[PDB]
Amino acid sequence: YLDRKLLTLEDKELGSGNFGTVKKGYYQMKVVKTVAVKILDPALKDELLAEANVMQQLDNPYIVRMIGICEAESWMLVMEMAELGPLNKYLQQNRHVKDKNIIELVHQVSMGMKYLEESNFVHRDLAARNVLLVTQHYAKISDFGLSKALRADENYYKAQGKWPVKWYAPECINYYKFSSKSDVWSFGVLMWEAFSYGQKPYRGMKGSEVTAMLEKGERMGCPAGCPREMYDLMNLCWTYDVENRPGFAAVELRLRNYYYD
Ligand SMILES: Cc1ccc(-c2ncccc2OCc2ccccn2)cc1
Repeated sequence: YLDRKLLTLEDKELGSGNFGTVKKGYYQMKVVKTVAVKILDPALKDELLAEANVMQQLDNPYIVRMIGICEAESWMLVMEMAELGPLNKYLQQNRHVKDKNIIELVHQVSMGMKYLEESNFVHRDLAARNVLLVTQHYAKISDFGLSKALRADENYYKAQGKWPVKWYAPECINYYKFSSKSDVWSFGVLMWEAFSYGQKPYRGMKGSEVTAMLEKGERMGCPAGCPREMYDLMNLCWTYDVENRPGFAAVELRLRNYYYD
């Protein structure tokens, strides 16, 4: 547990939500570290605790690191600061970013997901809004509130909450089954979002209308300026049958090779 005397919080919020607010802060460790703090009904407790318990077990450069928990006037989840914030919003305001720079960022997301897959964790909310930027050339995965550590004997989680259908693979909607392969579908949508400079996927459509579109074999089109090799990867991520769909090892490899070629 973190010491409240060591934590200094800035006045205004970086953002907010149902849970509460996200404030900037500084945690004294001789070297003072800049931090992001999630500040908050036992439902919110269990969700912040479960997110904390997932982040504790993770150690990778492309996944936001947890510093610790601080009980004070409220419950606080103190993390590394991704100063530039949500990838979608960043791109919504910076169209100068080249396609080579976007490939670097999505590849970095695929490396973080390669590690999550090997660690047998499922994210279940992979979207451009949850990829936070440290610098313009350094992204990290965030928001582990819906994430699940898979049991040693199974390859998926069977869900019984939040329901972002537009990032969800068919097996999730039909059978409520979430695996690393489901995250790969979400990653595909995430790439589309990145190459469309933060625009929303399937705009104007209801969840049921997205499901019908996909069940007809229809997919989203190629965003303006998006390379062909990257668009062919999106479609590979959106393989309907979970068996034929690639894992993050094959997805990460595909992004690595094209980036350096
Ligand atoms: C829900 C939410 C997420 C991110 C922000 C945010 N916005 C603008 C600049 C920075 C931001 O947050 C950086 C951050 C947060 C959590 C862990 C690491 N880094 C605000 C609200």
